[PDB]
Order: sequence, then C-alpha cells, then structure tokens
Amino acid sequence: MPGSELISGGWFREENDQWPGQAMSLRVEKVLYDAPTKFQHLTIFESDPKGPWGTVMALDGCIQVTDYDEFVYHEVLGHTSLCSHPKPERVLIIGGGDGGVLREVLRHGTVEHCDLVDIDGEVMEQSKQHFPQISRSLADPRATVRVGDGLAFVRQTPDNTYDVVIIDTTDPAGPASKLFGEAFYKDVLRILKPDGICCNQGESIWLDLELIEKMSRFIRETGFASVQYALMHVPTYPCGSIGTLVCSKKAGVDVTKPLRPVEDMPFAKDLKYYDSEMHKASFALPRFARHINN
Amino acid sequence: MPGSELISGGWFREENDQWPGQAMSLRVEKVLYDAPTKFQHLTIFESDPKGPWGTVMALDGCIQVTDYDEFVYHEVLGHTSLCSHPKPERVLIIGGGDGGVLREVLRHGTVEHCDLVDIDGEVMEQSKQHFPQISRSLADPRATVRVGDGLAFVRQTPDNTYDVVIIDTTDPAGPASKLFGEAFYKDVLRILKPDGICCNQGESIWLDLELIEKMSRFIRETGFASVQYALMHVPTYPCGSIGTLVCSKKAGVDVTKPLRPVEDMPFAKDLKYYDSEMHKASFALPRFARHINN
Ligand SMILES: C[S@@H](CCCN)C[C@H]1O[C@@H](n2cnc3c(N)ncnc32)[C@H](O)[C@@H]1O
Ligand SMILES: C[S@@H](CCCN)C[C@H]1O[C@@H](n2cnc3c(N)ncnc32)[C@H](O)[C@@H]1O
Ligand SMILES: C[C@H]1CC[C@H](N)CC1
Ligand SMILES: C[C@H]1CC[C@H](N)CC1
Repeated sequence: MPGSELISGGWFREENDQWPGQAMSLRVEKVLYDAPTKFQHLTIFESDPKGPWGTVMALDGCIQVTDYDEFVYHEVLGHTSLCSHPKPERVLIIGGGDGGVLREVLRHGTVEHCDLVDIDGEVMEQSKQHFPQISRSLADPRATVRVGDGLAFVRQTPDNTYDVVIIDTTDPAGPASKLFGEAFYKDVLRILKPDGICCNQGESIWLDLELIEKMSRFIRETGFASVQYALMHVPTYPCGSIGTLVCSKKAGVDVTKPLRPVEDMPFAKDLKYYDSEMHKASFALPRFARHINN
Repeated sequence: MPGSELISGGWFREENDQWPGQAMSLRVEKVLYDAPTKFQHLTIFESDPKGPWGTVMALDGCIQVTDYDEFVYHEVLGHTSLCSHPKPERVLIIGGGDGGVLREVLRHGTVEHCDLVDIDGEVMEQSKQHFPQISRSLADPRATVRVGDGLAFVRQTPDNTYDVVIIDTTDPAGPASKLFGEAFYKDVLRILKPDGICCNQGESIWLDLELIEKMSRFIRETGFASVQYALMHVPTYPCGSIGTLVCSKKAGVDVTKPLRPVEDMPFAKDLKYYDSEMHKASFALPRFARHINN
C-alpha cells in the first residue's frame, strides 16, 4: 500500500505492484494535502505549471483525477450508460466521491434523482476544496451523497430500485476489492429495474485483460443479458487508457449504438470527449482484446 | 538534449522539454547499448522482467519501441495507408530504420518494391541485434534500405515515383526537424503518383494539437486533396497514444473507410491490433480534437 513516499525529489511517481516495472511520473509544484483517511492514503498536489495537468489526486498511490483529462472518463461513464437506457430516471453511483460522473449524469433531463455512495467521506471533502469544477455536482438538488461501503449499500437496497447503476471505483487492491466480485454483480442485477443498465471501472486491456475476461464472463452468467467493453483514452491512468463494461439486464439491447443519442439533448456541444461517434468507436477493440466483445 | 543521465536509481525516466512536467518511467534490468550515434543518442535496455515491456529503445531520450506494444504503431501506419490505396506497388518509407513498418508493408501481395531511408545506420544495426522480430524485414529482397536524410532523398526523387510514402520519424527536436515542414510535404506530394497516399508520425492530440492543426492545414495547402488524423493506443508513447495524418493526393478518396479491407487478404489473422473495425474507429476523435478531421 503506497503512501507519501511516492513524492520524492520534486516528482510524483506512480509505482505500484499492480503494474510492476513502470510508473507514470508527474513533477510536483506544491503538495496541497497528503494524509491517511479512515480508508486510504489520499494525496493532492499541484503539478508543474509548465505542463497541462493542473491539480492531481491519488488514492493509495493511484492517480484518480487530473484537471486536464478528467472529462474523458466522467463523460464516457455518464453518457455511454445513460444514452443506452430508454428513460433513466433514478441512478445510483457507487464510489465517484469526486463528483465527476455525477456532474455528467445530472446533465440528463430525464434524471429525477441520483444517489451516490462512496466509502471515503474525505474524497468528497477534498474534492470540494481542490476540484471545484468536478465536485460542484455534489451540491445538486437532485443528488443524495452518502458515505458508506457500496457492497453494504446495494445489499440493503430493494429489488427493482434503479434504472442505471454506475460503479466508479478505485483499483481492486484496497477497499474496492469486493466490488470486482461476482456476488456484488449479482446484487447489482437484483437492484436494477427490468430495463436496467450497469457500467463500471473496467480496468486496462494492456495490464488486466485476464480480469476483464473473468468479469465479462461472470456478469453474463450472473444474469445480465449483454456485456460490452468500451475503451477510452485517459493519459493519466496506467498505459494511457481504461474501459468500462456496459451491461444490460434486458435482452435484445445493443449498447454499442446510442439508444438516445446525446446530439438530441441541449448539452451535447458542452462535452469535451463523448458524442455518438465516440460511443460507437469505443466498442471497437484491438484484435488481441476483441474476444471480450465477440 | 537528453542522454545517459535519463537512467538513474535503476529506472529510465523519459523526461523531455517536448512534454514538460511528465515522464513515463521504466525499471531497467540490463543496459544493452547507450552511446551517441553520428546523429542522436541511442539507448537500448532490457526492462523489468516482472513487467511485460521486454527490450526498450530510446533516441535522444524518447522511447521509440518496446517488445510489448510495437505492433500497434507499425500495423496502423503500414495497413491504414496501404488498405486506402487501390493497388500499392511501390512504397517509400522515410525513417523506420527499426524495420517495423517495413515488416507490415511487406505482408501486402501487391507491393513489388519498398525503399526505406533512415538517417541513422546505427539504429538499423542495433535493431537487427536487439529487435530481430521488428527488423527481420530489412533483409527482404523486396526492400532497398538506404542510410541518408529523408529530406534530401525526396528532393532527389523524380515526380510520380511512389504509390505510398510513409513518414515514420522521431519527434521534431533532432534530425527529423524539417520533416515536419511544409517544404518537405510539397516534395512528398510531387513524388507521389496521381493516386498516391502518404501518412506520417503525426504526434499527440494531448500535447501537440496545435502542431497537428498547422500540419493538417499546410498539407491541404500544398495540394493534398484530403488529410485525416487516425488516433491509436500506444502505452509507451507520451500520454499513451499517437496519431498519423493519412493524406490523399487524388480528390474523392475516403481514407477513413478501408478501400481494400484487410479481411480479404491472407495475413489479416496474423495482426494483433489492426482490422477494418479498428481502422474506421481510429478516425473518430474526441470532441476537443475533432475539428482536425471535420
Ligand atoms: C475517486 S473515484 C475514481 C476517480 C474518477 N472518478 C474512486 C472511488 O471509489 C471509492 N471506493 C472504493 N471502495 C469503495 C467501496 N467499497 N464503496 C464505495 N466506494 C468505494 C473510493 O473511495 C474512491 O473515491
Ligand atoms: C525508430 S523509427 C520510430 C520508431 C517506430 N518505428 C524513427 C526514425 O526516424 C529516423 N529519422 C530521423 N530523422 C530522419 C531524417 N532526417 N531522415 C530519415 N530518417 C530520419 C531516426 O533515425 C529513427 O530511426
Ligand atoms: C478510476 C480508476 C482510477 C485508478 C486507475 N488505476 C484506474 C481507474
Ligand atoms: C514514432 C515516434 C517515436 C517518439 C514518440 N514521442 C512519438 C512516436
């Protein structure tokens, strides 16, 4: 479990045994906050003003968000799931304490309410202080923001409660561990309504392709009718990309083409990454990973 | 600018003023070569065998190739350009002294001859010694390999010589400098046959978007009828991606949909990244960059 010692000689170095032998490094202008939380080690620094990255957040030594590229993952998770759903009115976010996916969910006019549950209340608090453009969602009249374990939350929730569940979690080492398990997905399937859509933080085709194969297999077997992995460019996640498994409870749904294209909604031109062309492209995978989606 | 000092404390750190404030880092197991060439600083190392990267080559401190992900860029440049041409028989490769694009170009049955011209004979020599799976192509009877400057080579070539020109260069700092220039593209246009295609090493949408905008405009200005940027995933290039400008001399050519799909050719199944679905997907650009193609 990495902590403060990743910042050394003016650089943050993302050394981790979850990706042995490589580390993304960012020069540190100023550390804004660095402390153990009740659950994780949280570090926030201002990176070199000569580069574009701005403020950076890491949890247990893993880069979470930067000012410069945070729009990609937030938009892809928010809009790829909601544009796959016929009328998403009630949405649950597990994790996502920075507010980024919530910001994108609330651009949707169909959404009446979004619950957000993150185990670590300090992520919400520091995101409010140091990433106001990411966390201003947390104060929305349509949001509830709860501190708690996501596994316990879904287990306490009634059948058929949500239209969309978005699992925006840290990596499997640390308190997100069980959120990558089959028993959790089974409960996710149960709290979804019949036309339910679920997407997650689905890890890397370069480093975690075997995990991605495992998850897509067991999520289909637990009872989701379809699962398709969407690939996105994020320079500051390990190896420059991350994906999301986009899962439909209802059979005969094609999540790879937008059901409700964002281009018909008034906020499409505000987005910096996602549009319907990017939605469709994100499901095309390099030949070596294409078996995930075939 | 950078040399041997990029290896320190068991690690290679890709620090460079072309991407200020950031660096990919790789643990070094054994240094295999590290010395100035006639033109540039060449570093070759075996990376951590606990990680997946294998052998790594850097020029002037910029990572050029690793065993693990070299297939992406070489497949994309070789096949996106050739599959856009009705019958590519003569091909020129500028740069490319590692052999990788050449390996891909020679899979095509239509190719009768390929000239490859790279300024650095030592790159070719070290590629044969440390990267035999990349450099096997250099001895092919269908290739003529030259050590020389690409600028002078194209200036000395007759009009209408080549079906395809591929410009596989290092970054603009160092001997590739003028290969990013409008004078060079004028000559490239002149040496293409009337249905000629050109593609290049087109840099990063995250770090070099203004350069990509300028190049795209001047290449159209010099008389290419169209220019489209294809985006690809390469973990070990800065920000984890790179692109290629795919340029048609003839009007009426849509390079973004394959003219000669690879799936109809006998080697398609041998590829590890590229296929027609990936080709089409490569031209969908995040909103913030999409003005390049639209
Ligand atoms: C910051 S968010 C990812 C950054 C891009 N939005 C990842 C969050 O997952 C939370 N997380 C990790 N484990 C859990 C559990 N078990 N429950 C809820 N939230 C969790 C963790 O506190 C981070 O804030
Ligand atoms: C290694 S190759 C890129 C690695 C992915 N194939 C880049 C080559 O560009 C050559 N290069 C740089 N400048 C020139 C000029 N001016 N002419 C030809 N080749 C050049 C340089 O020697 C590298 O071998
Ligand atoms: C959102 C989550 C942050 C941690 C990364 N390693 C993977 C993606
Ligand atoms: C091929 C070329 C090598 C150096 C990188 N910065 C860009 C891509």
